[PDB]
Amino acid sequence: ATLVGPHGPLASGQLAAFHIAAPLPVTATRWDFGDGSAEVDAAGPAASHRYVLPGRYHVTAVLALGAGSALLGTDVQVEA
Repeated sequence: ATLVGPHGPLASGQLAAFHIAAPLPVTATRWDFGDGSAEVDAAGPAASHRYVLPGRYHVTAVLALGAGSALLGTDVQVEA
């Protein structure tokens, strides 16, 4: 799936907003922030990252269509 992670500046304590693109009919996805919130039960092909510490972060996602899925893996760099 495509890693669409739209957001403005990512300073310590920012809410980035992500979204995956591939399994058109997405009703649920599972991201992985790792910023305190590891597993991420998001709806459809969309979610958002809540970064609160100044440093770097790693992102991943699992698409769930019921009979199909997708693997996501983005990167993040939050400052302060």
